Amino acid sequence: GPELARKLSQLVKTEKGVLRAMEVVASERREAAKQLSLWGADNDDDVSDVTDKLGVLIYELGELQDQFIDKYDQYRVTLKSIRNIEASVQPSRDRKEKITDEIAHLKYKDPQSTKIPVLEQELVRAEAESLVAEAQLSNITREKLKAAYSYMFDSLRELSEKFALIAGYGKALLELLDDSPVTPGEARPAYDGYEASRQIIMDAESALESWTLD
Amino acid sequence: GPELARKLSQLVKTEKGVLRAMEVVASERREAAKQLSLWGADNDDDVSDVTDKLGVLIYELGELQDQFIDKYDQYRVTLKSIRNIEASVQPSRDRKEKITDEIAHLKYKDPQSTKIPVLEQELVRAEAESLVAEAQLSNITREKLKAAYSYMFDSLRELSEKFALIAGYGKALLELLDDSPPAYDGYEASRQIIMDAESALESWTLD
Repeated sequence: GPELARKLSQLVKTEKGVLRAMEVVASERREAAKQLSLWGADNDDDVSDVTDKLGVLIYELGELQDQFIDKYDQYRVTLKSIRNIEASVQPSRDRKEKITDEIAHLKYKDPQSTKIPVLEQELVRAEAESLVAEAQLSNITREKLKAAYSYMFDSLRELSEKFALIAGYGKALLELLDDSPVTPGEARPAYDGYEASRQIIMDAESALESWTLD
Repeated sequence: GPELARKLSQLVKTEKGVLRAMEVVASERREAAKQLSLWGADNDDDVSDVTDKLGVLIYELGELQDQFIDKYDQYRVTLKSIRNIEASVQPSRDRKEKITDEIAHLKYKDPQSTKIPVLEQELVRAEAESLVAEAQLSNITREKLKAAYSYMFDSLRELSEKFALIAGYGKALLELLDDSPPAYDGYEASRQIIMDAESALESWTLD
């Protein structure tokens, strides 16, 4: 590929892969949610509840990931767009180099030629074109770069601050589940953590609606 | 394993899938960091500097992830552990089931006198074993389920908050880039950010 493209194309590629992997996580994590809830489904009353809600909360991690994927994509194409521009600039470099090597050939093996003054003149224009070209590239790179990661980090901070919430609430559910041993023979007590458990969802939905950047 | 363990096996299989997906994500993030730093090297000096730092931050995302991935495994094996017990209790149930039917057939059709007392006495032992088995299944399911997810979530809360902070500093770094279509001097500033990050990570605590 063109020279100034390569290193950025390598990164663009690697980042496609990171997306593809995040997709799988989110997908599978949602499958875990269901399988957990369905497993807990046919157990003791308390386990069947805690697990039901744990299935909701873990399902959201799924949805939340995928929302962050959509935005990662936007990050990735923005980079892709920078790479395309680093590609468009190559010609003006090759040209400068060719005109240089043409003079070098002609001055050395034919100094009498009348097309050296003209090529010399062509080279100053070419060099000028190349400077402008590269100045432009820079002002585009800087801007697209800044907008790129700037957007991605805000999205990642969202994802992650919302994960934080669900973890914290997720652990608040596990408080409902009693792990006090049982004597072989006698039964498990009454479980009335339903009002509480439903409350934890409502609290979690409340925290995720109201969350804002800063 | 047998029937009682089926649904939990499915689950265990999926979390191995999730662990493995995560391992890839961390891995690549790390490649992305490097690749971003090395491309930045051929650019204006502000870009070269900021991009090398962004690299350091993003690399750490990847490491935090592997740190969480290790902890995720302990989670998964704690489930596998529950599954095993669900598996070894089945026979105990299947057995008690059998013996009782052996009495159900022996009674009604030739309620004969020689066998019963031997079967009657084998069922008392099976009930005994069933009780102890069910007790252990119940008690272990809850201790380990609670532990498993309790642990997992604290670790996830760790990964996330630490991500969140890194994301913060990532964005700060970008301010050192001049969106003005003058000599770069943000080295002091960018160092301070990384130093800040490392500081804010070292001093993180649950609770």
